[PDB]
Amino acid sequence: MFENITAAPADPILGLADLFRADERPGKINLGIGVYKDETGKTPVLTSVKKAEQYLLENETTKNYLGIDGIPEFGRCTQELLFGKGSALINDKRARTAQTPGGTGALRVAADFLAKNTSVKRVWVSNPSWPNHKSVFNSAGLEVREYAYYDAENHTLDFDALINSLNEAQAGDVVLFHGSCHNPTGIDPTLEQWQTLAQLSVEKGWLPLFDFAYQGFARGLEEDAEGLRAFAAMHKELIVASSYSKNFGLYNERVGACTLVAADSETVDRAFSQMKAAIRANYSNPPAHGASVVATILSNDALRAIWEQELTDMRQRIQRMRQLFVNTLQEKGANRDFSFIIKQNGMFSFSGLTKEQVLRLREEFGVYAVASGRVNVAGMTPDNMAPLCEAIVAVL
Amino acid sequence: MFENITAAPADPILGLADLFRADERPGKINLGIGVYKDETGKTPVLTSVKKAEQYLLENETTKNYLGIDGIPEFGRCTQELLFGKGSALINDKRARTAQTPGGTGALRVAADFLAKNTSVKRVWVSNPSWPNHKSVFNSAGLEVREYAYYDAENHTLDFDALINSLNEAQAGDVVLFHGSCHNPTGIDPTLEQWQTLAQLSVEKGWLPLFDFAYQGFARGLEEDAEGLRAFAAMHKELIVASSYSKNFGLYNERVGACTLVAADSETVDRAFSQMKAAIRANYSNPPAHGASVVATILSNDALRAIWEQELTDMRQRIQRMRQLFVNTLQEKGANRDFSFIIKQNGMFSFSGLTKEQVLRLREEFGVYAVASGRVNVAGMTPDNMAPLCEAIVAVL
Ligand SMILES: *Cc1c(COP(=O)(O)O)cnc(C)c1O
Ligand SMILES: *Cc1c(COP(=O)(O)O)cnc(C)c1O
Repeated sequence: MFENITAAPADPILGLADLFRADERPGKINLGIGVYKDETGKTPVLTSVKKAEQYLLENETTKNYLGIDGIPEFGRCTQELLFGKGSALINDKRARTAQTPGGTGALRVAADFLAKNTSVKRVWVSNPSWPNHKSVFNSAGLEVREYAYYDAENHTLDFDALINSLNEAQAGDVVLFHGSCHNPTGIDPTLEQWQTLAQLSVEKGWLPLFDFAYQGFARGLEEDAEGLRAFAAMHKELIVASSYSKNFGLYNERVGACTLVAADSETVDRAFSQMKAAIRANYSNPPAHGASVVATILSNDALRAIWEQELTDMRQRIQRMRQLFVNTLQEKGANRDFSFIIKQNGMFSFSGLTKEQVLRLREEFGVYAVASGRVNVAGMTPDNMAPLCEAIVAVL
Repeated sequence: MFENITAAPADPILGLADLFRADERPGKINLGIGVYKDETGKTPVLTSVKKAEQYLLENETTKNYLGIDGIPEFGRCTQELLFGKGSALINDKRARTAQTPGGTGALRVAADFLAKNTSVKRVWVSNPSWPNHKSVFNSAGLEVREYAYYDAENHTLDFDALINSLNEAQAGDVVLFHGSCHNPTGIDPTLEQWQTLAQLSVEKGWLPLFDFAYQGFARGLEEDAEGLRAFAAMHKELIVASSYSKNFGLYNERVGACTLVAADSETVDRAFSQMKAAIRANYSNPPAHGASVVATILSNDALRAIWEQELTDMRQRIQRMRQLFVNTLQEKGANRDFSFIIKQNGMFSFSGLTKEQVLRLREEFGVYAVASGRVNVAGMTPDNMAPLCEAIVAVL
């Protein structure tokens, strides 16, 4: 059977690694993958997680199976973090959440539930968007249509074109929104812009699917949730897939959740059982470690306070590197205004680079950026900040 | 969209929990789920894993993403544990393995790879078999046909009927074999019987898919692998899905692997990339914790020695409870020969009970067994062994 088999192509992001990693070149700079990197260029494990991990080590008595939906406590916390502390969705029992292996596994679990218990056959994903999106949905048999998003000339959210590609989306179709820190543009809708998409969506009969993979990285944990919350106030049904990989630095432990809100308790209970049936057929129940770490930190007021401070530092370091980037460029010799990257948020930014400029840095200079022209700012330090803006003014 | 939605039915195994758990009855006995239980009725975390876990805690420097296939070291070990220390499949580079979220996730990853890169459309699964099998494969779009297996009268492997249901399986179809400790019968083929299925399968053009979820629980770690190894000696292509949940007591951490052997290096490399593409579309990369625990124990000669001793004790306790069961029954008052359960292996056994006897114990007696008449012997202690055989001679 395997004699026919065609080789799979490169993952748009993860293929660059084996080129930096395997580049035997000395003075490199990575700037590719969306994994945070501190002042020293290390991706350390948070202090609050080290503390929750010795705690688990002292207290775990069994490795016995978690429920299909996982740790109850982890469920509750994800809900409060998302909908708010006194949220009516929580009070009316309209939300149900399942712990999943990553934000990607919550996306896929949403995919398989929709693709077999529902009308939907089409998912609208922005242009551009996180590459693996299309691939997850298509794997469920659904098809990916892409509304417009970004003004390649003004480096902003082309709102009009956004609305003007969305009306082609008919009712009972799913529209996918990045909750905060849009991957890869970093451009996010204003609150007014969300209050608008909220009504166009209620009026047009859409099913919103929020991808929350960076809560806390744009402005705050509550601020970054205002859009989802604006949509959750007027829709009776919506789903949200979230990830704790980047905001807790728990990347390789695979922790995320897929919450489903329905019109009421009876419906979300009944719809959740099918979501559960979907999980039981994929991976049987979720991995305990990274989830219990998150449940412990969030449940304990001493540990949680350290966690938010750590998140606040990661956020404040990226916010500082962005400014270091636009200034060093302005000093190294640039005939181009990169001030827009200062207005963008999260770990990523779309430089104004062509696929041939990206290739010119990577070859003649060893600096690595996805062909997309996307550079991870949380991978710039004050130390590498100089050979970086030198390479960029050379290629400009 | 969710107003239509039909409630999902009960999982054949996991629905009984909420009935024992939620049974407010006092003198209970569970006997349902396939999770080991020691002399005290506790599912403790192994000593060798507690030791590997403090080790990870002292040494982990980052929670950064694992490769799509996971921990290399974990890959190598799974191969040697399966194929053997000086195995030619390993030496010729014909094997490739991906770490997955459980044995169930290795089954599913096999499913999705086959269902989209291959000819196969049918999977042969024994009668009976682990319930979730059918459900995983059907989820991939494939269909489940079931060959015969068990002689409900002689409590053995009906070999002839086995062969006589298998010829209907045409070439390019997948036949699924339990490597050791057949769930739920506990009846396993002899080595001669495997050397026979090995040639019928090479002669008929089948694709073997081994489900290894209990290596070490029948006779040993190497002994329990003789069948797979007999098949791997004469087939050029085969896949095997294994789980470390029960044999390392790592249930809720989701650790298993999906190995793929092809005719040669070039083919397995090329076929593996597609397997990888399948993973990247499900859950992005695997969970690190439970896998690194397994890699550490197996890599270290001091830790490994404790691990095998622990496995040896679990194995020897079940082997003793089986004998306690046939003897206590023979003394409590039984007009039936249960000696067959002494000849069966692993955690499970098919009592000779009717769905109405199972229901009679569970109601009038609080003893819980799946309607299947399957009782987990690794859930019997010398303490509960008496009200157990009393209930069974009452219902007989
Ligand atoms: C990182 C990311 C995710 C999910 O990542 P997981 O590692 O699988 O949690 C989802 N969406 C976007 C835009 C992301 O950047
Ligand atoms: C337990 C089991 C598996 C896999 O279980 P995971 O918890 O997902 O590893 C596979 N096959 C059988 C027969 C089993 O009993």
